[PDB]
Amino acid sequence: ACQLLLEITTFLRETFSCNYHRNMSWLHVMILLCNQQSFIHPHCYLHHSRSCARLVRAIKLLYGDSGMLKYIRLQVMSLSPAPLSLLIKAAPILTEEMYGDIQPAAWELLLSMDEHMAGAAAAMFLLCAVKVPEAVSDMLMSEFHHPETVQRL
Repeated sequence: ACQLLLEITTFLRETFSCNYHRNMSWLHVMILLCNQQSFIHPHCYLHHSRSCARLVRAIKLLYGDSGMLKYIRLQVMSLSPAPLSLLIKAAPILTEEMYGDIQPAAWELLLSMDEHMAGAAAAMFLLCAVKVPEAVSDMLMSEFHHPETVQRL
């Protein structure tokens, strides 16, 4: 569903710029979906990514044609990074509050094994730093000077 929303948002922000394109209701939902995860389990981000990959493989097998296969091979690398990337597409519309709302999840998803999720989190965190440098600086200072070796590493 998040993927579908992503394409909707991309169409709307790539055609109305050539209001609907100034406010979007679902963004908040995306933010929650990104924060509604366990970064320490039954709902750990690793398990969610594995489930997404399994679903992708199953769907590929089902459509095992050129159209869907190519789309999944180019536009949907994995399902798990769908919400974050969505927020990337609608970055200009995001208010300064939702940047700080999404910052923790982007920070926590930076070490994901999946390359796509890592890249999406990196992009989101960089944009957050661009828009709200103070929060990013405070978080970085707290993290580097942390009393736990694991955290610093």
